[PDB]
Amino acid sequence: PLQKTYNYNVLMVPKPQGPLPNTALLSLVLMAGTFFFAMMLRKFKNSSYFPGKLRRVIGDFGVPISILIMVLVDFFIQDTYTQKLSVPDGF
Amino acid sequence: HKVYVELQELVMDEKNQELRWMEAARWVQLEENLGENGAWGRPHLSHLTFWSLLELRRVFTKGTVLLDLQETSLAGVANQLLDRFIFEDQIRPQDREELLRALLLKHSHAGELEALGGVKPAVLTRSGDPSQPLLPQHSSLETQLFCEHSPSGILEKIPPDSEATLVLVGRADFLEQPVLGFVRLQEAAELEAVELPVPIRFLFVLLGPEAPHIDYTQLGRAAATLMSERVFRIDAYMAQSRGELLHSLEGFLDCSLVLPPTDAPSEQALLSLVPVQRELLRRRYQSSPAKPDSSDDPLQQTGQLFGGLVRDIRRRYPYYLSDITDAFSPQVLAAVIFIYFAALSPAITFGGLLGEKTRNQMGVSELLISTAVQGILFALLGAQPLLVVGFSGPLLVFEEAFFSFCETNGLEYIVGRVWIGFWLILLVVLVVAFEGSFLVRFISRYTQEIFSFLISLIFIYETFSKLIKIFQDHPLQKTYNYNVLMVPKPQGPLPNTALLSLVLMAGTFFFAMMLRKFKNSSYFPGKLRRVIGDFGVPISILIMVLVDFFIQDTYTQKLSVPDGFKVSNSSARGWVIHPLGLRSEFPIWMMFASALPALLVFILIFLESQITTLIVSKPERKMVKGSGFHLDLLLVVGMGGVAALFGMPWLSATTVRSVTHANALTVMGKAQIQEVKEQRISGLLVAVLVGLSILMEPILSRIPLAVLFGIFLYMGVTSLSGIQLFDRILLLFKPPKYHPDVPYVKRVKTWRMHLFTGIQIICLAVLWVVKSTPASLALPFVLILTVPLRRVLLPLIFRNVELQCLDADDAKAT
Amino acid sequence: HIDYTQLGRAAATLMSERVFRIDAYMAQSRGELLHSLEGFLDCSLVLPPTDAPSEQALLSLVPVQRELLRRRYQ
Repeated sequence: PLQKTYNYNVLMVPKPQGPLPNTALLSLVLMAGTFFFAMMLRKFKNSSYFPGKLRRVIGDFGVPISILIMVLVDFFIQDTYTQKLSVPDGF
Repeated sequence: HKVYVELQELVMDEKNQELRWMEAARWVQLEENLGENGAWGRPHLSHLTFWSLLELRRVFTKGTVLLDLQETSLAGVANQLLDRFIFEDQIRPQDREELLRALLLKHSHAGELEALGGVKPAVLTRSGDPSQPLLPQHSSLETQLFCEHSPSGILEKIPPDSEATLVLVGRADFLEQPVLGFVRLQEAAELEAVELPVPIRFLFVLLGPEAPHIDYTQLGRAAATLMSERVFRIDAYMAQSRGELLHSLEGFLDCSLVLPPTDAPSEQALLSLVPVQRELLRRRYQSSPAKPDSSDDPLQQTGQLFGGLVRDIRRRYPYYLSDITDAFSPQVLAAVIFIYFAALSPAITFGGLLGEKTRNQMGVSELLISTAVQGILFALLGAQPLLVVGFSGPLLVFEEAFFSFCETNGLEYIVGRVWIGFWLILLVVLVVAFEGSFLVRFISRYTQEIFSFLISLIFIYETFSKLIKIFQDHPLQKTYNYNVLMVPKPQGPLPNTALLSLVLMAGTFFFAMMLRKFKNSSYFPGKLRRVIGDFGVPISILIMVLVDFFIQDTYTQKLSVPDGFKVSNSSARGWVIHPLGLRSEFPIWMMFASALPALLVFILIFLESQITTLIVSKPERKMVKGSGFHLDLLLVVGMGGVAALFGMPWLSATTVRSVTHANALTVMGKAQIQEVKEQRISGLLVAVLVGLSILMEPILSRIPLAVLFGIFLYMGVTSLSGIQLFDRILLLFKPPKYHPDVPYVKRVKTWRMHLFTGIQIICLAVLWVVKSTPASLALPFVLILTVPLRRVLLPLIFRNVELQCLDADDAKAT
Repeated sequence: HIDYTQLGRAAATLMSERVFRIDAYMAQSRGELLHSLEGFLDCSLVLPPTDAPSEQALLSLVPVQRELLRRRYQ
């Protein structure tokens, strides 16, 4: 939640205990940014702005480009926490 | 001279199966028709149809004509006309007993019909019973467009001494061919078929069986439009036989104009059809004894002293009652609410910045009072009341430079500004006296586009720089301190301020786009849809203010205004500044040299105001009332000088605020600029609101500063539409296969438009770099130097037709 | 009541239409051609001589023309 003060001697190895300062808003901004980028690339695919070959090539890769750009944006931020993907170790 | 024509048909009622006479339209110089409601549409020109004209001629060539018959009532004329139709063998004698009933029924008007319930077309049979037509029917053209009080206006337009004409149309399946009767009475007579007290002289009867390409409603409409013409009516006043009517028919048809359906209709190519229609009128009035009734620059050099001021006053000031009255729409209220914040925010920003910059010599309250007064006076006595006056950037730069210079040399600051204002007043009086505003003629579209585009770019850049500063002040870290005192200001970084601000801005901007697009959609009833679409920005502002009000624990910067109408620094300043000396006496040589900064301030103000008036008042944006140059310049500069006397700052016309105001007071057609509401109430209300803003502390203290960022982004996106250099930059990316159909694309090759756009972009880049250079005060001069570049150097590279098609001063005409 | 220049102008204005020339490509007998000419003449508007202001009279027709051209393409 959005509170006035947080505790900062919290152990986060298994999972975030207690509220965190900037997680909820970074999550909301990242989701909205990914959606907005997806919609603009979907609309650019059908536009008439570049040569047809390069335009269609860029428009067909809209979702992977937005995902890679967005994830890199999250990778550049160091101190802020964001929930990640986790898979089992082995078969 | 002007007559009334009525048309009645034989229809059936929804109450009970029957037959009766109902009128369908009325004609006094125009056509008026009613729908199922019983309400009459607004009068309009009557448009005929092809089969109507063909069959009117065909039946009129073989029509019985009875002239000056001695009767008193409809029954007798009916008997005589049916005897005439028997006489010329137009109908069989075994038909008369039904026909007599057909033309003897109650002729009732619209007021009973609501009790009746409504009517629909029905057909006579041989038996005597109504029946539905067998051949299919199509919807009439005039009732959906025109229909989807009035009789008092009808009787006022009708002169008290007049006579009327009637046409009675009906369909009967037991006939062979359509028949027509045309009777003119001996003397005027009042008849009980017309409830209006006017008498009748002429009368038509159009009967017939059902046939393809025949619509009896259109046939009656054709008969009425035949009756409405002046010369044909005059001929009927003097007609003595049938061949005379034939010659008048031929004369009417000869001066008729037929237009076919086309592929893509337009108004611009259609406006060239005015003179030939006039010539048809002339050719019609070629034959007649009677005759038809109907057969400025804002900047200009005049040979009189003070000519421009009188010209602008006489052109604009007669429009004061209309300027007062046109403000009663709700769009005016929405525009007021919008421009209030749009003008309040930069006022507060510049006031705080100047107060912290000049050691509180000038602050927020003085700026608020100045904007309020110079808005009120300019809206009350101005020639163009669509301009929005306010503080700018170059004025702040000049204040900075002057404060630095007076700090260095050791003289006072607020006293010299009084002499600067005096010199400003003298200079503006001298220029307005010699009407020196015609030089605005030399500023072409080039400079307007460059200036407006640059202004919008600087706006967006400053907004984004402010945001990046806000993010820099409260970074994203892993831990913060929480024994920080935030009473004067948040000390140290804060957890959730920067990201909540970014989310809120994006939400407001995003909401603005959805409401702007919903205004143009087709999702709700038109009235409520347009009402909701016109108030999009205030609705979004209220929504976001409530959203911030619900969140309790997170901190967001709020709006704060001074406590009262007090001076910024009451230690060294007063309400009135003595020109001779405030604390120490004023030198003589600076008194005499103070003209130099006054000249630069005058150049800035004049250039800004004239370029703003050029951009706002282009011919494409449907501005009906005239706009004045000398009057606005005189008012603005003189009031700025007198305010500089009081120690208060001078102001100038603002570009983005004025264009946003003009765009807010625009009612657009389905897009097409339908019209633009010009009035003086909006500016007065915004100025009064910005002035009284200091008394609304409890309400304003809960509005976060980040809400206005969404409005700033919306303003920056909206102001970028009309730019033509922006369109050519968009065309810099598309391949030459997708360029639009404007003339400057078709007449010249593509790689020439690209060269033009590149030259203009180079000009933009040099202007911006010079703006970044510490020699920023030389930005306006360089700008006007683009005018000689277009006048001398460009004709050395391009050709004259290329220069006319690309750099066109008007958009529609090239 | 015959001008050969105007008769040719009427023929040319006939020939300048899209759907009629499509019907001319698909024509195989005189009856369809007459029916298509009937359909073309069914969707025109004639303006009588009126003493109204000419620009206002000409601009009042525009949405009528829009509806007529929407009706023809059906």
